[PDB]
Formats: sequence, C-alpha cells, structure tokens
Amino acid sequence: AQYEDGKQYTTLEKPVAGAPQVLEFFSFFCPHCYQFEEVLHISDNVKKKLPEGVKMTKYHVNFMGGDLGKDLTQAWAVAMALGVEDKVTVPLFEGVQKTQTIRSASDIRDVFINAGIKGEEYDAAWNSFVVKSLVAQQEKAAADVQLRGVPAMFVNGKYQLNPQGMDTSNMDVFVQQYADTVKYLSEK
Repeated sequence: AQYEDGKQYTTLEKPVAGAPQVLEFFSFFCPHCYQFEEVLHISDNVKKKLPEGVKMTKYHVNFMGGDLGKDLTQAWAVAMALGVEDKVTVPLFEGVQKTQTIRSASDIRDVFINAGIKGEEYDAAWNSFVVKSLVAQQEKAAADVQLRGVPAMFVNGKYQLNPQGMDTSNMDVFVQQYADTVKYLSEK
C-alpha cells in the first residue's frame, strides 16, 4: 500500500492508554532536534495539517546531556507552565548547540530573563509543585513508550513516526511527507 507499518511508521507492541493525541519528544542537546525545529520546522508543519480538534504536545527528555539535560527538562516545564515555549525554544537550542553559552541552570535562566520573563516569575515557577508535576508528566510519557531516542513522535500512543523510511533528498518534501504521515495516523 501507500502507508505501511514498518515503512513510514511503526506500531507499538504495547500501546499506551490515555496518551496525548500527537506527542513529540526532543532534547536541546539533540542535533537532529535542532534541525527539526530550526531548519525543518516539523512541529509547525504537522500542526498546519492536523484535523480540527487534535492538540499537539511536545516534551523534553532527560537522557541527553546529563545534569544539564535534567535542568533543561525542568526549564521546559517552566516554559509550558508560563506559556512561553515560542519565546525560548530558539534561544535555548542556539545557546546549547550554536553558541554553547548554556553550561548551567543559571545560563538557562538567563535565556528566559532575556526573553522578558521576570526573574521572580521564573524562580517561583522553577521551584513550584506545578512544575514538579509537569516534569513528572514529561518523564512518564517517555517511560510509557520506553523512549530511547529523539526526535520522536507518537500518535494516539499506538504509532511511532519512522522518518528514516522517507526520502531526504529535498528538505521540503521530507517535511510534508512527515506531516501527511502524522495526519494519516491521526485519522486512522
């Protein structure tokens, strides 16, 4: 057929109940994730093709970058709690991978300050139980799909995108294939 299990996607042997509809995992340490966000704009192109009533979720993961990787997962929780994802995603990617000016939790915080989040506001969120639970949600979701690599995307806790099974000749074409595949799975 056109879409085949094992070609553009794989099926989870052990489906995850109550999972987010579209669930993306990434790391600010992950070089392909940098590509996905900055060069390919994958999350954004998936969004534009999702049927009405399908929300998109993006979580950070711990298993890259050791101690900083965990700080980054908590900071992403801060970004989700404050609703400032779209203001910090690029400076965080660039601070970790481009300029390499993010080496500590303080440097992470600086990115938020520079993006206009107030210090007191950042620190209150950073230390909050709401952020603690948002960290736990991110960790639970990755654990539930036994996640070992990023970037990764899951549809309804049953399907896993399989980007290697798509031509990378043309960046634009890859992005639309990925997005159409998500839509197909979505409607399944």
